[PDB]
Amino acid sequence: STGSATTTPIDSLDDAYITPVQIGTPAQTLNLDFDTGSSDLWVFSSETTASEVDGQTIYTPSKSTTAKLLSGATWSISYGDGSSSSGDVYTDTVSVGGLTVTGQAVESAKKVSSSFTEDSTIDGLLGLAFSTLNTVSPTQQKTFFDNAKASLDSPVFTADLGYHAPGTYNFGFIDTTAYTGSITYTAVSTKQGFWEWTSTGYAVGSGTFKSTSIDGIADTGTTLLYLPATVVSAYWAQVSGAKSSSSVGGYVFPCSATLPSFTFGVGSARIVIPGDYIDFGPISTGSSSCFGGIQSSAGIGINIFGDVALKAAFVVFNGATTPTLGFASK
Repeated sequence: STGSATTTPIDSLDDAYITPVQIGTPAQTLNLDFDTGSSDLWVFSSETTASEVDGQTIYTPSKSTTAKLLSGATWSISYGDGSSSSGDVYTDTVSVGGLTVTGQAVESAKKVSSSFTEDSTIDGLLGLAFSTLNTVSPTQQKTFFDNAKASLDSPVFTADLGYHAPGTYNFGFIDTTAYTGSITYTAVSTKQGFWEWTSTGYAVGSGTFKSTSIDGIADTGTTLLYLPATVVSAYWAQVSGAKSSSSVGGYVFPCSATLPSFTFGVGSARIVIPGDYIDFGPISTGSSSCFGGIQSSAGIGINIFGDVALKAAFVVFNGATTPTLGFASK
């Protein structure tokens, strides 16, 4: 089997991407944030505290003839940005782009943090990291991909995120028309439950490539590119007037600037992030100070190749017995 679904930016800055997902019978379509940095499929629901729902579409398990309470199961997750959610668990039928999994754990939110409430466009998350990170207790549950894997034509999914435009998540096949050149594959460590890999270095603009190992994660659920302070300083030093602002919470730059590109290595291959991808717009409405898309990972404890990086590439998440990651230009 295969599946193919369009993923769409939630706003003009590409702050996140949503993908429609069919849950239950008859189908209830919710727009979920596909997140290769976590492993829970959770949704706003009829059980979510009313004051914490503000415009989201909810899953109502009582209206699904295939929903079953997973007795005694609860979940609770905290993300790197300090947001969180928790609740109980149903199993139900879940389909993405024509690919159907029966008996998928659908984690129903009873509580969500304010950041989730405030994002009316995101109805929940669909985790695509390794199932060892799944938070359901006392019986850990499998991700949608893990459940689908054996049925797929090939045990892969691909992320093809657009810049200010829709893109695609495919399951079970590699669309050879979706990228240019060849796909370069690189080793993955699953030790921390992430799609963790090591970039071979970087360049700023038209500058020389610096060969240096940068361990980090491919994370579709994180907006920005978080890299070591040395790398980030070298990037922003090429932008007149750019500075790290403790009050704002990262590097800012004059909105009048033209940003240089940023290149990252994948083995001997190179992925070029155009400068415009690194512009996240005014820090507040009407400001001439703009927020940067490349930020320091110091104090995160891990480097994160988030959407800023991934949207410059066609990315293969290869879930073979020994997982790997592939990157192509597009």
